Amino acid sequence: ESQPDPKPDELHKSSKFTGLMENMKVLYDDNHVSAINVKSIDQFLYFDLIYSIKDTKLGNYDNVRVEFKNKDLADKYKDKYVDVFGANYYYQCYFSKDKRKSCMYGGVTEHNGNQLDKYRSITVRVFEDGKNLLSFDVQTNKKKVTAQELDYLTRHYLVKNKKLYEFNNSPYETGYIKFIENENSFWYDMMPAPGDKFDQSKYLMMYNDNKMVDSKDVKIEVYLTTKK
Repeated sequence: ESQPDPKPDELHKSSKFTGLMENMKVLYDDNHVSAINVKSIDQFLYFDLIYSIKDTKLGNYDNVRVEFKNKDLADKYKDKYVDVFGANYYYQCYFSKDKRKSCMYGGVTEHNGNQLDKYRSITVRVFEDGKNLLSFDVQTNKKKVTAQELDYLTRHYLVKNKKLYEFNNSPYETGYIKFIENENSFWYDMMPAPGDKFDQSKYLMMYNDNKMVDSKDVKIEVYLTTKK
């Protein structure tokens, strides 16, 4: 079966969030993690893997701590060359117990055996108040891609083109992204929980299942509702 669509009042209302939408915007803006063919260099917790990635900024490397929902996932990818992609956070990010040290969840896929000679296009149908007035595609060269990478790619587009997230707030009241693949479907709430503060780590933690979808069979739909 599939996951049931958002019940009424289930989705977070951006107007119920009184902090700065900026703290959410920063999760889907230009900044994020994208590393190709890297292998964990260290580990803090049993369920995380630490990587050293080349920084496009300047001749230098960054540190990214990747946390999974369990140790088995970490054990599976340690010692493996993987591609890492995801929304990272710095604020409460620790590597033991800095613009170059960040933390994230999941976003890991084995490199060898998962590459595609060419790029695949995944369509995104955006519904604003129930009407599909905008449709764009995202591309990937990974046979198995994490929902997180596709989620980021989609939201990043909506941020740069539809102002999904703005410094102060959002032009949309609620919003969720739904991934459809064969007999399964699931969605994430795109808006921050109610309150005056937004916990980026807690929010991004939803990606720690390292959930993946087949790039050739996945379909994406984003449902946004504007503010009256």
